[PDB]
Amino acid sequence: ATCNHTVMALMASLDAEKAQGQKKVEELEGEITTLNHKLQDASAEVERLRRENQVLSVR
Amino acid sequence: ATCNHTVMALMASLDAEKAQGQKKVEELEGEITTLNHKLQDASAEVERLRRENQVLSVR
Ligand SMILES: [Cl-]
Ligand code: NA
Repeated sequence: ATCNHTVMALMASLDAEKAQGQKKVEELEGEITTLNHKLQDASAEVERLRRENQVLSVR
Repeated sequence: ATCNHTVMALMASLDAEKAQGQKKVEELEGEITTLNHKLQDASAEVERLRRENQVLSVR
């Protein structure tokens, strides 16, 4: 009986541990996706600001 | 005996998950911390290009 009970609880533990983990991984990928967009925007604003700095140096 | 076999497997499993889990979060936290210094810098390259622009605008 003690063994049976322990199997039950571990199985529930392993599920819970997987759920909790996949939840956090996703939300970290979230952050990562968002940062990727932001880096992408500020890299174009640099590309732009830069290009127009050049047309500016011309006249 | 089957139950013992199974409890061992489950206990070793639970440990593996937590470990794989800890490891994937670390790697993600490292990509984040990385993508915050890429954004940190591009986001300054702008505010100087923004200044260089302004002195250049009034010739
Ligand atoms: Cl398993
Ligand atoms: Na499983």
